[PDB]
Amino acid sequence: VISNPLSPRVIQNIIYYKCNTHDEREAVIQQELVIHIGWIISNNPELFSGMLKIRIGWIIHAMEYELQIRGGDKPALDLYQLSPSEVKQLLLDILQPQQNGRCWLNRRQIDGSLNRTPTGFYDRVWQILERTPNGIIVAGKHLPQQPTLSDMTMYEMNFSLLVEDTLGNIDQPQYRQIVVELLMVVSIVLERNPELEFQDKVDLDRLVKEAFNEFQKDQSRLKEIEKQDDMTSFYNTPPLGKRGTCSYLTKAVMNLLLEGEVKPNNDDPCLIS
Amino acid sequence: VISNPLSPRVIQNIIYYKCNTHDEREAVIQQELVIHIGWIISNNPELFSGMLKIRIGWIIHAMEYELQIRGGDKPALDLYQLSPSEVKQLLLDILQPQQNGRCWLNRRQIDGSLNRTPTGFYDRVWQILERTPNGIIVAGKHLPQQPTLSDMTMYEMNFSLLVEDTLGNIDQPQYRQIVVELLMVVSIVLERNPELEFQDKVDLDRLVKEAFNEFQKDQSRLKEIEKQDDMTSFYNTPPLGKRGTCSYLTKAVMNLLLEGEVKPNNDDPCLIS
Ligand SMILES: C/C=C(\C)CC/C=C(\C)CCC=C(C)C
Ligand SMILES: C/C=C(\C)CC/C=C(\C)CCC=C(C)C
Repeated sequence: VISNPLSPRVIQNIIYYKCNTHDEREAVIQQELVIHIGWIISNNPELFSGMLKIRIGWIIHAMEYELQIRGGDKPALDLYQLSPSEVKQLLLDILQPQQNGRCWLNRRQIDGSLNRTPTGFYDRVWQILERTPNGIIVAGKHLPQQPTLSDMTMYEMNFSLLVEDTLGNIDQPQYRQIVVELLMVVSIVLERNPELEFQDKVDLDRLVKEAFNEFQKDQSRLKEIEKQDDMTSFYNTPPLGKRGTCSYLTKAVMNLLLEGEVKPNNDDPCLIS
Repeated sequence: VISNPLSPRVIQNIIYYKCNTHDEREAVIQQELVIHIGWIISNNPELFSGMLKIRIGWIIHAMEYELQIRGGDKPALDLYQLSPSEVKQLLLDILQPQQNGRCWLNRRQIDGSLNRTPTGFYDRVWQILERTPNGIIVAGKHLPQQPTLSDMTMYEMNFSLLVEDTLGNIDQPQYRQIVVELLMVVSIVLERNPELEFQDKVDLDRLVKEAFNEFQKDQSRLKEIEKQDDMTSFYNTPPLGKRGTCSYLTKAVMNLLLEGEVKPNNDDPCLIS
């Protein structure tokens, strides 16, 4: 993670020795994307908004996948054979605001791989941590309420990096988009409903597994798909729609929240105590 | 139902011939409560707020129950042996705002029997009918969206009477308090969450049965109570608390609402969508 300005010779060890030890063709492509992304950050800064940690390896992954989705049955072209400029247009195309059209499996793989976050994701994760006593555990990482709530403020950039570190261990990029969506749903449930508050630690993976398992069960009732622990169907389901991904997650979060005390709140005092 | 001013001689048929044909000792006690309630309405009008249809037979029932809860193991005194004034103090005591202390089975039996409604119950039932296309069915009655939405306005007194007629067939008074609570919960879920809207008719009895069955299952996991279809435990559970009645009902309503389209809403357009 180059978090601070570094020398050409330190940056070179990071690319040819410290990070890429399996394929060095990756270091040339990653060097190609830093040059392309750097001018894109300078002249078109907003093609990279909602991105705070630009994972060049993950952005290259989004590009290899875009070549496969674009490719169709015909074999996908090798990003490596593509010309420096063709690699820049692939990047510019993947960075383009995902529009109505692509499979929601492709939208998720690109957004998750680019690590794009809905606006206010970081502020919304603060609001989830403020109303959760024991913290959020995602992919074996844990944002505990303290020392973060005590040492940080809502819009602190340091927090955005802690949220990004917490979601660091999410290996699969489409899972990062579902975890980013559970967190966006948990923020709407918590904000829309001010009475509910988490008792134990929120395991974002378990809320996602529970949502997929409900989807698995409901889709099974439609047509009994026999693929198991394959979330491809779940990822393709649109976020909002008749039975979309956002329903399953809201349900899971609400079952967890409702298993705990409902604090009587004064903003809209109950008409029933 | 005496909805309009009537003569002493018409009121007399209503009490000794038309309504009480099984025990006429009931007509003397009901006559006793109209005299007591009538001065209470005149001088202390708010001991009867949240009450629009004063069911004297149901209010006498609340009083016979208060004598049993007050009685303890020792046999409950016969309301009929009680002196006219002792019957007025029993009434004044049952009408007193239920305070923190009594079993939530007793709070419910008194409130349900007095037909007390949380403030704005009637306005909140309009809001449930406005966002439910095919209406609410309770105890074999149905508040359909039309002709009521078309012919009535939110604060119309005519609507309060239609809501009270719909909840008319609820024989058991504690069930009326749970149905009044499901309706209060459905109003908080619908209001807090503006995107969710009911697809089919809301059967308030089915939402209550599904909440009791979840409670039955969870309490069974604690201690396996063998009483079946006995809602006494559910009624005693406090409305809001660690696992209270309001959680089960919110859950049931949310499962029904989330089984339908989530209308994308513009007040807080989706950030992750
Ligand atoms: C962009 C995402 C949303 C607009 C959230 C959709 C809302 C729900 C699935 C129900 C939320 C319910 C609560 C009680 C908070
Ligand atoms: C007097 C009653 C209440 C204060 C309602 C309690 C709230 C819930 C049980 C959760 C509601 C959730 C929504 C998304 C509307």
